[PDB]
Amino acid sequence: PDFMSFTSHIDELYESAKKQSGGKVADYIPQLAKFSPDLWGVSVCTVDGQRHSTGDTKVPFCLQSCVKPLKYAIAVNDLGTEYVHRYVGKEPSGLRFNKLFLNEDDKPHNPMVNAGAIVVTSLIKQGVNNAEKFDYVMQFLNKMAGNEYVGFSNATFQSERESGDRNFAIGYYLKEKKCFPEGTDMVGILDFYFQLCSIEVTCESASVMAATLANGGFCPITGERVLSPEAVRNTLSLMHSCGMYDFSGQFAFHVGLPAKSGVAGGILLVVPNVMGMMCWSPPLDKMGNSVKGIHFCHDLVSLCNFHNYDN
Amino acid sequence: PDFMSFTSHIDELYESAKKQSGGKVADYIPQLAKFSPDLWGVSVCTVDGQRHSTGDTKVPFCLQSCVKPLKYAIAVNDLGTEYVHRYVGKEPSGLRFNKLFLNEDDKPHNPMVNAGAIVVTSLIKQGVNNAEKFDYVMQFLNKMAGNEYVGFSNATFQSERESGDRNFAIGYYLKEKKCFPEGTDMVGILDFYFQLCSIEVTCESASVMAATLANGGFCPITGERVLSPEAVRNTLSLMHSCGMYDFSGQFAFHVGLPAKSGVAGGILLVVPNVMGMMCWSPPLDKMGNSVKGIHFCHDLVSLCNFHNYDN
Amino acid sequence: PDFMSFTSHIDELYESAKKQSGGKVADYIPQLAKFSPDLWGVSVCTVDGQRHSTGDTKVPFCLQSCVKPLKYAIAVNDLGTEYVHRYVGKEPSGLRFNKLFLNEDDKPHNPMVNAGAIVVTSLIKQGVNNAEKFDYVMQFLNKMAGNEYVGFSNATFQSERESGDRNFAIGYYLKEKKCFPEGTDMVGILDFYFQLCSIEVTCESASVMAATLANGGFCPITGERVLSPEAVRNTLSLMHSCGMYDFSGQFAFHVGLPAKSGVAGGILLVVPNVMGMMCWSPPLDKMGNSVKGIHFCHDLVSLCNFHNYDN
Amino acid sequence: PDFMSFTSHIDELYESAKKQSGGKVADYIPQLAKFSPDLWGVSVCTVDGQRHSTGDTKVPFCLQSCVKPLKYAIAVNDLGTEYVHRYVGKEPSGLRFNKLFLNEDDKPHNPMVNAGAIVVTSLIKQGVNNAEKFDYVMQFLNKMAGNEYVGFSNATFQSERESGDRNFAIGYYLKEKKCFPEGTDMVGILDFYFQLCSIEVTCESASVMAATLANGGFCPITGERVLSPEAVRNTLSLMHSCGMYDFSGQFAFHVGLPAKSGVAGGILLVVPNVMGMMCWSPPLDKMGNSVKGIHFCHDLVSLCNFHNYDN
Ligand SMILES: CO[C@H](C(=O)Nc1nnc(N[C@@H]2CCN(c3cccnn3)C2)s1)c1ccccc1
Ligand SMILES: CO[C@H](C(=O)Nc1nnc(N[C@@H]2CCN(c3cccnn3)C2)s1)c1ccccc1
Repeated sequence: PDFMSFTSHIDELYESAKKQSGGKVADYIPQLAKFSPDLWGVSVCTVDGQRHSTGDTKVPFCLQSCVKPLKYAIAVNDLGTEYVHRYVGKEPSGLRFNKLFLNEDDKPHNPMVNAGAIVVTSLIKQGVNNAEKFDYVMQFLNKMAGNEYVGFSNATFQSERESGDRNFAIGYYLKEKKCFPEGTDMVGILDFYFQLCSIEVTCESASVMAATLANGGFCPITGERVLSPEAVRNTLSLMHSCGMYDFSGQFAFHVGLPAKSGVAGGILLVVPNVMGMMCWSPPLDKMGNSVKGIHFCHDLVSLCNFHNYDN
Repeated sequence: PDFMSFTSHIDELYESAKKQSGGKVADYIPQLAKFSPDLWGVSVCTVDGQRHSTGDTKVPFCLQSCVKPLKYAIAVNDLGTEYVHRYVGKEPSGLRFNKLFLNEDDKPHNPMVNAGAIVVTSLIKQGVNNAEKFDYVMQFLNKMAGNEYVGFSNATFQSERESGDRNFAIGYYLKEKKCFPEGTDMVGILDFYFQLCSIEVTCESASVMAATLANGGFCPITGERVLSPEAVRNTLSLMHSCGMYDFSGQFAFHVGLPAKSGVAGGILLVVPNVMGMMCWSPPLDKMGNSVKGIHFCHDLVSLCNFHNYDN
Repeated sequence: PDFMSFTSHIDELYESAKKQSGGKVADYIPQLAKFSPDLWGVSVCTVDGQRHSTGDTKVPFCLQSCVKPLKYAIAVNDLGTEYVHRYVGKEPSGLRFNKLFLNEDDKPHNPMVNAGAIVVTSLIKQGVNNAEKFDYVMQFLNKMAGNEYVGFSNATFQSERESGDRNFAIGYYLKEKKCFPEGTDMVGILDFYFQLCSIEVTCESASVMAATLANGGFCPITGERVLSPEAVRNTLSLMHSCGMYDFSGQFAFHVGLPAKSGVAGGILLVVPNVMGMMCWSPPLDKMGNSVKGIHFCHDLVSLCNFHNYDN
Repeated sequence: PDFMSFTSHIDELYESAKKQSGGKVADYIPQLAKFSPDLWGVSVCTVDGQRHSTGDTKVPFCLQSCVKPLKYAIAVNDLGTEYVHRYVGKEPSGLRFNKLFLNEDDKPHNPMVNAGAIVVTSLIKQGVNNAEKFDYVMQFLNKMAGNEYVGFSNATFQSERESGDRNFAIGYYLKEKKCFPEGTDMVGILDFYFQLCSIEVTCESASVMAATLANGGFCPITGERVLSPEAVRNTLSLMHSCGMYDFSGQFAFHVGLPAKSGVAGGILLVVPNVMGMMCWSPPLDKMGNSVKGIHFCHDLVSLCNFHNYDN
């Protein structure tokens, strides 16, 4: 409504979350361990195109799991809900089944878990080599960001692949259970998966991608239709219930917004018909979510009444 | 917007769902088995007070599990979110842990499962006898329905109590795990629980209760504040993710509205800032939800674009 | 072989286990908490009738779970293997399913877990009242002990019943799943169960009961046939794999003898065609087994080569 | 005792089991599918060296899972109980955890499951290449069989490796959880594993290997010490509780002998201080055990009273 006054509250919330110094920076690969715990950035892009940034918003970092809802949207956009959900489920697994790769029907629980993102990766642009598949997804992310920063980290790619024994275990398990479409080169799909995890954004460019999802699939800084209404609706439902790892249920109850976190410390946040946001702070909590970002999200809903069922 | 034209679409959807004759009427007690499979009613109450009914909308039936979100709302209204959630969790259990009474922290998964509703019943109006507790809840349901039909089935009460061995197993298990507030007479709480399950409504009176939840806790036919905004928001989040038994996840994805089903064939449905509805048809599917009601809900969201993340 | 020299090794092992002061005396009821941690007794009865005792062997204590294999033997003796195993399974549950009352077929895992012992109690001497059922089992235990000390603790009975909420949860759960024979008064079976748990023995009398199982069902101090060969064989197989709570698998691997522990600190031990033993020391470890008794059993197999697969 | 008369009962039991035509020959690789359902052989080797064969006892088939207890014995023989069980557990998993690769302590449940056999394979003769490791195990199996038929199927090896996606998923999962000794080439260990599964025996040569285990680790046809008493005792305990897949618990209760089945239809059976046996019939039941072999084992214990706890 009054954008100038709203940005002052964003700056206040940014400053309050800055004092929250807890957490541990992810250190399983040296490309994540490198990062300073003090980096903290918040970028907002409204559905009308209004922008606002505070902090470290032009420093590139990997999307990691923040790419999961984006490639799911691309798959539904090109293939439809029915085809995509023959290979992947549509609900959270719960704390009891959080270590199992598949559900009762031999399908990955949802697109937001590793097994589900690996199957979704196998459905995109079938029939062409990995170079063409990667270019096709980059072309799509550039439209979602309004041609803003979309890069690639080769160091992260080489490190994820050399140390991803758990993902290779998922790959061979999905192959044994017939989870992939026929004629899938599983090892090549894992390569394409590690490449998508290694795509780099800034808070500024990623907030535009979140504002595309908040604006019914239309990029707000170009006015271009990028995703179908069906792809956007399905991505937002699954971000609301499955996007914050084992904290998804607490986040749906207290925050009630579609969001997705990554191991780099990013939280892609969507406020439907209002704005898109990207919070980034490398230190993660026990659940794997950014400590500063989680604090910021709780304060944002309390102050601005953005929760789905807020009156 | 144009109420007259909207009711014609409700009548069309009612007629389309009427042809769906599948399902089985619940028969574990004779009071549920009695019911005709052909009974089918739909009542709408908007947040402005506009009413519309089609079918068997003045035939009383028991709320059964449809009372779970209502007593949860009363508990949060009187005690607050923090106190209530020391005893009960706030998320779905999943298909893996659908037979366990408690979660990792020795708490019932959420207020929408039997163990959770039993603990919530133990928190309401503590310190008084069951007659006063029952009157207090009836007084609250009468305000939610705008003084419309709220009755009681003694036959259902006596039958639920004489055959509820599973609920008695939950009661003793919660007592062993220290799930109740100190000085709780567990057997007396089970009695109060069977009584609340036996409360009778019509489609007409129950649609007013659903419209109270759709209107920020204000009854639309009286203008009286019945529930606090905090109680309404929490009830709607848990109805969205836990309200349709093992179908909750499919319903959140395809329908995306807060709803709650019961073994009598009722589906209490909320469309925030628009209306409240009660669908009722005794035959249930394998998941325990009304066959006609589930069909009606899917058609309603497709036609009127009421899904949470619909643009 | 040379009994005099063998008793000197028993006295040495007794003295070595005496130095092992770890553990905690069970304190859930005051009748168990009363007990001194320093009480330690070992009694041996060979299949030929040779006796030897060291320590506190004439102090009465409750059998508790040590009665589970004894009532199972009585059930198989009177009804046969086929009838008994229509109601109860015949294998360990494992660490994953150690909190579930039933297995995949809606049956208790084995007679050595609480749910299984409750179902076995429901099969003994059906058609008569609890006073006659109790007398019938006492008559049987007196034959197993060669008319040596078999008493009853009323204080333990009243305390087990007043605080056994977990057993009442099992009782109502088994009733819901149709686990009992038709026309079973479940509450009366729980009463009979608490009574059997409260039967008192000494190390001396209990070693005779273990020597009856070691001697093919013939009491070694009377020569009387008490149990059928089929009842003895089935009891010994289930004591070998299910008798030491969550330590059953480690005990089968390192000790390899049929044994059964109880919360009073007793370990009923059988060495087939050699002898029966009862070790008793109130302090229990994290698994619920007597610390001194477990130490003694490990030393006994190492020294005398009694393990099933020892050459 | 009277060998001539005993062989007549073996011939009678062979003839009775021959009429049991149920089951399905394993068909996941063409090398198993090839096999006739009518092949049925029984070979006996006593601890004194007495031999007897009936049926198809000189037709070679792969050991498959029948090699699991043999390589476990070799590992304990060379490294001891303590070192081996730092990497692998010592008990059955149960029906609830029959699809999980690891137990509560991030270790494979026991050496008789695929994950456990893969870890055991990683412990044998470390520091040398796969050709030397394979020769070392062949040298050991030749001593166990008294220099009787021990071959190799290259076709089975190439087929197991090309289609073993589940074993590759186990391999990468064990690598992620740090289950192998440091500096393990996991892919090379999987190769060595597929090679050991492809070793070929006849009923005659395999009954000598089972008689080595029945004779305290001394080969009965040569008198040579092959395995240590500790290796034999540990192998027999784990064959008794974990050797017949999901039927292990029913087999321990009804048969009570150490045994191990394989997908080729073989059942390696040990009667301690009496004899070793190998039953072979390609058609398997739902549990994966040979239909004729299971029938034969039940008849053998009933007739000759060989059950561990038989008087
Ligand atoms: C399907 O048949 C059984 C099955 O469901 N048996 C059950 N036995 N007891 C049950 N419920 C208890 C009541 C309280 N329960 C807990 C425990 C811990 C925490 N909260 N609650 C346990 S369910 C099964 C399926 C699959 C795998 C193994 C077993
Ligand atoms: C906590 O330590 C273990 C534990 O988690 N062990 C695991 N072993 N293997 C695992 N993952 C496999 C990969 C594919 N898996 C399936 C199976 C079936 C369906 N989908 N996926 C199985 S997890 C444990 C905890 C609690 C109780 C028992 C065991």
